[PDB]
Amino acid sequence: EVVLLDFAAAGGELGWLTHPYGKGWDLMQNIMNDMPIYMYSVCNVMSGDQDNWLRTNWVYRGEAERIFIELKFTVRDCNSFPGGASSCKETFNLYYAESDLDYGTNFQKRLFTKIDTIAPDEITVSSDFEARHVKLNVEERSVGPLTRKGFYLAFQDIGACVALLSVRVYYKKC
Repeated sequence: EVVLLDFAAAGGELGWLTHPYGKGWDLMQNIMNDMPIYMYSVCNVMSGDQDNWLRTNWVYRGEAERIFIELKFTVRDCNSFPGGASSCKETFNLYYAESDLDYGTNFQKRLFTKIDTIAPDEITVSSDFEARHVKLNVEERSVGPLTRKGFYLAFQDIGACVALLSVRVYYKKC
């Protein structure tokens, strides 16, 4: 496996764009046994019309044709927000865009293509938190053939309580 991007590894948390900025997706640091553990997180479950975007850094294609994308994340149960939260979602979306040049900070939703809805096998229920039984999901998708010099991945939150803990992008060589 040839790793193109690895969020959880030692500096993978740098260089990501969030749009809109200030509310949506948020880089947070947990600490476990003195190890910093970073995540992109969002939980705007109480207001509708959520459209929050998280975009990776420019990633070079090299000789990759089909890339594999591994996501690790938790999703908080919508029923754990007392009284209702009717706009709460339990999924998020995976997108990408190819390009021959670096866009810098110029991100546009419309230039991106949807890969798939990403859905947890295991929701984390209310009691799971105190039980220290938080449920980590692993989901893999692939895209291809890629032909451009580079590419971006992006994550649309539509109103779920998601913690994106790991994002690993690789292709198969030999």
